[PDB]
Amino acid sequence: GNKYIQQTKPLTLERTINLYPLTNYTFGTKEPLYEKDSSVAARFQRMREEFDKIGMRRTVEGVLIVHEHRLPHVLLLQLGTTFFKLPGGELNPGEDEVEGLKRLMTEILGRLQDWVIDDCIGNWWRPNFEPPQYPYIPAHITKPKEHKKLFLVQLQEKALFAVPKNYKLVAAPLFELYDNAPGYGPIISSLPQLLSRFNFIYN
Amino acid sequence: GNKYIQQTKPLTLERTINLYPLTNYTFGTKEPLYEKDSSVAARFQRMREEFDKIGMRRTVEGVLIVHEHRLPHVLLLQLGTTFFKLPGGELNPGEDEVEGLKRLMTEILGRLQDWVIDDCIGNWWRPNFEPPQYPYIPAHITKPKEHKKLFLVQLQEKALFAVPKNYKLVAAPLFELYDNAPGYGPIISSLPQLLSRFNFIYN
Repeated sequence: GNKYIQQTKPLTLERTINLYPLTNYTFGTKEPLYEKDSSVAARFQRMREEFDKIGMRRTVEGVLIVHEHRLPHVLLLQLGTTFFKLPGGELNPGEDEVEGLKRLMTEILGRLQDWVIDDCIGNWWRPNFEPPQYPYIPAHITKPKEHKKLFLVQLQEKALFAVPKNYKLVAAPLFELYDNAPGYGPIISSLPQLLSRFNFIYN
Repeated sequence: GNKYIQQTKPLTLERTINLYPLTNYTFGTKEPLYEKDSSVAARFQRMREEFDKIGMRRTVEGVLIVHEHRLPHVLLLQLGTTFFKLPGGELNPGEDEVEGLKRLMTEILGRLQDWVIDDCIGNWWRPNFEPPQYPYIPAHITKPKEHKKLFLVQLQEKALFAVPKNYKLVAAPLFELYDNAPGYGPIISSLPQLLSRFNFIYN
């Protein structure tokens, strides 16, 4: 006649994430961090070169979320009038995805901080040495040139970031990103969709 | 000196889903299932009426995935030249989300079948009694008129569906849906993005 107390619903079905006020975070400056490639031409030339040497490029990026007045905002790094990027970068050959993201996160925003990364939110592939990227591997494409993996990085209640001088740390509300590929690209603009399944607790 | 065998990585970090060939599925016909609303006007009129009586409309939809030549395809129901929908519908007041989806799935595609639903893939809200929907609750909107929740429904190796005569069961490849809101709407067209985090095993 005994009955078992039910277990918390699977995290795959209901995933709760705690968000904190924008005012809980601050930043201090650090020396500028220049882009590895000076132009679009140099960018794809380096991609072609490395592809022959080490294979497909493996990129990882973190999505840090905060809120203001119960509205989720994604932290972005502004490098130009219309150039925004997520914190992250290229993994080294054989390097573990999550450990690599933690290394890259510390390099870009690190003050000792221990990043919490327990959720994969998406994947994007670049089939050719061209700008187009897709959220799936195109048919008949057995050698994508780049694979980008996005992770949700949970922030602590309060945090201090160290931002390179040439970057501006901004908090972008979802309504600013949604259907705004012209302003943020295909990856950042679809973050609202990718974050919709999360049950955010607005602290 | 003992060492603990490591546990399988969290399902939040790496979620594996088994897919099966398109040829593993078949369908048989059943009596036609007419739409509850005959026009756009009647649709929003009914939404307004029910909103005053029972509150926000709660819709649930299932995303069934199969594959052909290692390419994910989403099952859709075609009702018109350019009208496609996901299987699902409106939940009854107080009804549990997953149990409701299972009921709706059986009503629309049911042959005894036991649907496996362990993953939420997204949420969409309709702020007003108008067509626009968003993957987040707009700022200053405390009473959305409709809340649509999408779930990933895992199929068995083989299955037989019973499809209403006025519907055509189709398998849409991701490349057909991606960035094709004109052809499928904002929800179905962003399924490629929403499914990118899954590690599909192509059986």
